[PDB]
Amino acid sequence: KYRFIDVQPLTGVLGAEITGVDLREPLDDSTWNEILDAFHTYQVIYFPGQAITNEQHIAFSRRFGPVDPVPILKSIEGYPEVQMIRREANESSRYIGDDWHADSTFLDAPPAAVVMRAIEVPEYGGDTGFLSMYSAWETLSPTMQATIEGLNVVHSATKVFGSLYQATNWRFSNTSVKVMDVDAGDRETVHPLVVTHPVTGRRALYCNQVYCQKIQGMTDAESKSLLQFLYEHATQFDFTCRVRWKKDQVLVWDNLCTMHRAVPDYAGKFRYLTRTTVAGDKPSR
Amino acid sequence: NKYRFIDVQPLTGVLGAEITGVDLREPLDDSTWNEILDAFHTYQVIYFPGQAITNEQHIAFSRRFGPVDPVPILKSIEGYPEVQMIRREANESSRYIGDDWHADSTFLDAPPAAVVMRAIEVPEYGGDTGFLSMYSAWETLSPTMQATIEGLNVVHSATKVFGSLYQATNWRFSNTSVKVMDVDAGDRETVHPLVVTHPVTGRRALYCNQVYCQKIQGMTDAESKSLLQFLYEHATQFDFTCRVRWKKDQVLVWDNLCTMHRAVPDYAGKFRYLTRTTVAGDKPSR
Amino acid sequence: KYRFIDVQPLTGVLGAEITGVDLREPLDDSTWNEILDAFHTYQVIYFPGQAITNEQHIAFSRRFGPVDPVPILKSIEGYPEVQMIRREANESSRYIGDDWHADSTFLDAPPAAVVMRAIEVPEYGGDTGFLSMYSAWETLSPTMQATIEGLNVVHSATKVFGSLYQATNWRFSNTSVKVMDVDAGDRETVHPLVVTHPVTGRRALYCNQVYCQKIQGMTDAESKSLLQFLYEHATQFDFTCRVRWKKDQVLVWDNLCTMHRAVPDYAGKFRYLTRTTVAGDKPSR
Amino acid sequence: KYRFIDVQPLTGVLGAEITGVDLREPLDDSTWNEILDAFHTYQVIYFPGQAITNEQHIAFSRRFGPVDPVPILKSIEGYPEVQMIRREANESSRYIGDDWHADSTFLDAPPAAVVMRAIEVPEYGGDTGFLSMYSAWETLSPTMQATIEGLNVVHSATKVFGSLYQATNWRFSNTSVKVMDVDAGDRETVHPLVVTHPVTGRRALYCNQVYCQKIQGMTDAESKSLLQFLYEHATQFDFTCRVRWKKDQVLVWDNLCTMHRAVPDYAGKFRYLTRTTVAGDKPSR
Ligand SMILES: O=C(O)COc1ccc(Cl)cc1Cl
Ligand SMILES: O=C(O)COc1ccc(Cl)cc1Cl
Ligand SMILES: O=C(O)CCC(=O)C(=O)O
Ligand SMILES: O=C(O)CCC(=O)C(=O)O
Ligand SMILES: O=C(O)CCC(=O)C(=O)O
Ligand SMILES: O=C(O)CCC(=O)C(=O)O
Ligand SMILES: [Co+2]
Ligand SMILES: [Co+2]
Repeated sequence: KYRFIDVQPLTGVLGAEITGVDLREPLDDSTWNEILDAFHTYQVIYFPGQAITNEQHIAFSRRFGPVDPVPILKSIEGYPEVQMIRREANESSRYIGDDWHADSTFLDAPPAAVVMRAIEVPEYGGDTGFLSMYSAWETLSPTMQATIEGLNVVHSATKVFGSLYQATNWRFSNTSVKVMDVDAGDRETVHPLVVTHPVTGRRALYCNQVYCQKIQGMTDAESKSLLQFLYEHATQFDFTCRVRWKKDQVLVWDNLCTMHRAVPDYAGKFRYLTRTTVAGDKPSR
Repeated sequence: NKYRFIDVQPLTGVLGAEITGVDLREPLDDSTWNEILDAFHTYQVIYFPGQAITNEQHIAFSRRFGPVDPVPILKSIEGYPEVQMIRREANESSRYIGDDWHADSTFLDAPPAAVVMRAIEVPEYGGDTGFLSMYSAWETLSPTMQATIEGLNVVHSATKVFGSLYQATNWRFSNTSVKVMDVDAGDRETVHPLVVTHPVTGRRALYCNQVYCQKIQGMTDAESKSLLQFLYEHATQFDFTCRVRWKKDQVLVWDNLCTMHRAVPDYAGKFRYLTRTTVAGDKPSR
Repeated sequence: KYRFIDVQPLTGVLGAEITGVDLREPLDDSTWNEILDAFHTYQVIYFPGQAITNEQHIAFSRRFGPVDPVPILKSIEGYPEVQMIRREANESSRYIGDDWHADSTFLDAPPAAVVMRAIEVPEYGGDTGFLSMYSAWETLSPTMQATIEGLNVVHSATKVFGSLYQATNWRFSNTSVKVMDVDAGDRETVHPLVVTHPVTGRRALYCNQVYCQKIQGMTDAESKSLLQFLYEHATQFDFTCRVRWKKDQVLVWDNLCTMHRAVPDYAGKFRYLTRTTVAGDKPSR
Repeated sequence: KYRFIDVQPLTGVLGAEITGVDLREPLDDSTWNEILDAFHTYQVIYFPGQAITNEQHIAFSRRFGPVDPVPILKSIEGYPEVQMIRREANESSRYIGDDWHADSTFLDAPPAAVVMRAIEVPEYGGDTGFLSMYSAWETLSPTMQATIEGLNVVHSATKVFGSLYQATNWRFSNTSVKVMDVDAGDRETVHPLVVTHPVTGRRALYCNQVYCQKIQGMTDAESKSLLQFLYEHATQFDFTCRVRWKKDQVLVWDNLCTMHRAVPDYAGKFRYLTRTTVAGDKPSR
């Protein structure tokens, strides 16, 4: 099918390695257009073997949308737009992204994508998981969809940098996390439980254990029952895929219909990636 | 309280009331029966102590709310097919009858609207019967949640009392009050809403039970399980319940649409005997 | 059976009415031995129609053990040993005894029994619930018992007057609750999961949602799964009974093997009972 | 580390690719000692690019142990020791291995390993999951371990070809499933919950929702809760890995310390593998 790029899917649910196009070089319109169609079709896409410069890097995210850095992550020197996912060899500190989630939904308008580029990865370990919230919502019964179709959910960063994160035990290392503000993190914002992708118009579920605190207008007692069920349902194995990282590998994931998570199976070893973050609109029903 | 011909004393702040000042051997005058009924629709369960009536007065009294309609699995006595047993020998390992919360025979397409029981031989202490109001079950939910589930229907079926899941269990029921009901009558499915309105009251309730409710219509076994388990957790709080204590010839009527009930099994070794008719009801609607 | 007192049990599981004894005038010893003997068999005991004085009251509790008032609750004018469980006819704030519990299990040595006296109670409503943790534990499979037999549980008063309590909604209105110390509130203390009664030597389960924070030495995830089960199992309806309050009814419950809770089925009304507390030694397996 | 074989691990938890040895030609002892030693460290091992015969296949497993075909699976013409994993492109009815499990544990001694060969697999789709029940066990608290250490569990083929399968909603397809004996299926068996692997002497948790009915000695309520916790815990994402199948790739997995499952994302596509099953001893604590 695809003509200007060679597209090799990873599973029957999400993901594809794309090859036969050099991201060091400016992309013509028919090449990049297919790149987009894949991303909107395969949700995560990665390009192995791309020795790009941080400038070519920022340039590529710019095609999807404006660079909108995430609050939390420290920038690389010189490029405020380029942020680290760096973890030193001396470990024992919370891993970033230890659980399934989408990135920073506590914003009123959270990112639409983010592109990661592997600098130094360990020979084995420190994979990254990805799962499809198209598949999450689509495997529900209509009766269930029609029941939960209308509900909205209250997100908040209190857990990752708010009140509850201040009254707990350990922290993140300061190698990729900025000192945050206790109240700006603890800030609420409301998103639907079921979002419509702006481009695909296909419907996905929208919730995660990192930021979703409760359903708007529900007693905690219900909200927990119901969100605990979705987390159970949406994080089945049959929905995921698993990216393995090799130097100069570059990846783009859709931050609205895919959740991701980092696997902490590399203690003792060094692991460094970089990532720009592309902006999005208020998530819409 | 505000009552003419009857002395009516509640049991809790939620449901239940004692009725006194009337002989149920004595066909009630009309000014009396109207005041009795107003309670039975506000206190949901009501009981009369001591009334040493008969199976001819007994059947007469159920007949006033509605027709005598025996329930399938139970047995009626020598001479009276209309009066059905709640009998347990002082030695029965056999399963207890009604030992989880339920409304009676909701797998019927139009399940009963009330039922009247009479203490024949009850122990002094032991064998109480519990009740909770599913109005208050539903009322204590957030509007948002009511808003979410008001439209769902639930598929009831007796496949647990006399269908496949009961035909392949362990201990069976006590064959004292259980008749040979069969496999196909049990496994038979039937659908009533999740949320019901009382015909007489215009109040909204809730309608589900761990004995007969199988799944939410149109939901995956895994969805239906989470949501129904949540609702039971919630409708069987202690705050919604009350507990009746039985003294021989205590005669009692419960509403089998806005209340659940269950038989507390604290008496094995004892003999415990009640009789019960079963006034018939309508199909229950949203 | 009982010769000096009239004993009419309430259920087959636990609970009993005692009659045929005048609690205003000192009890002869054979009468008090049968009183206690019932208290130890039936766990909860009530004496209806006992028009007693605050002095006969304290003297009656001192036959169970030295009177040590509980923190939190207010003492009556003139008697420090008598405590209020008073509620005005304005139902602004949260109820006392709202969920199943035993009294102050966060103490290192919590109360052994406590005696309540109905001052003025509503016509219908304002019940108190009771359940037997002998019955909880004896209904576990022998196999199950040996699994948990050895476990310990970390109790704490936070949620009632610690850091987690001063954080969320309502307070208790101070018509019977005193201002507490958060450092004693967050204070932790460790008891068995299965306690052997001092006097009867029968074993009871020992855990409650008000005070139990976690199983000693378990992961938050493990401990949560496990306490959830026991609370589900131990608060079945079949194990409970329901005492209905009438003026001058005097009640004694074993605060070691019975859990209790108070019903808010009396909103709008006025309900006032008073209560002394008999002390016990640290619970032992 | 490794000298006669090239061992490239797959995650930091379990899994390894083996290269630098031709499995068509007999193993010398120095080479085989390393192969086995790899199998025992990494639990799942696979070799890419091995165009072997049903005979070299069978020859290779006997090096692990005697081959005793698994009940259920249809064998290929000419080699009853070789069993099919075939699914035609006309595929709806239940997939084989749809959930996490160890293979046929209702036996009194379930296989210790099994070796699989990709005959013709789809370009993408139908990957196979693997998770380490060492890690299941290893991540429990010491306290928790001592609690569940002692228990035994009743496994049964009721669910796959026993009593309840003969009266459910849907069925299997006979391209690789045989007509099974109904009571032979309903036949029970008891294994420890925590097994000590013969060779490695490491301990693993041993339970799976496909075959485990209940814990010996517990009430349906107890047994139901406890395994639901253990299934939740042992099937975290962080414990798994994912093998992607490519033609003539040969895989060996340890059937006592790993569970596996088949991913049903190849609908419409054609997938065929072959597998011998190596025998084991009664599983021991
Ligand atoms: O950077 C982001 O958008 C948020 O990432 C996270 C997700 C889960 C957890 Cl537990 C912690 C972190 Cl920092
Ligand atoms: O005596 C104690 O410290 C324990 O008493 C209580 C426990 C729980 C609640 Cl909700 C209210 C009260 Cl008074
Ligand atoms: O370390 C990784 O795999 C990515 C960290 C992550 O998930 C994130 O960027 O939010
Ligand atoms: O209380 C009882 O024992 C009987 C109640 C019951 O289960 C029924 O009549 O169906
Ligand atoms: O208010 C009641 O009836 C009892 C409440 C309670 O649990 C207590 O005072 O310890
Ligand atoms: O196709 C697969 O992944 C294997 C099927 C399976 O589960 C088994 O071998 O038992
Ligand atoms: Co009933
Ligand atoms: Co298998």
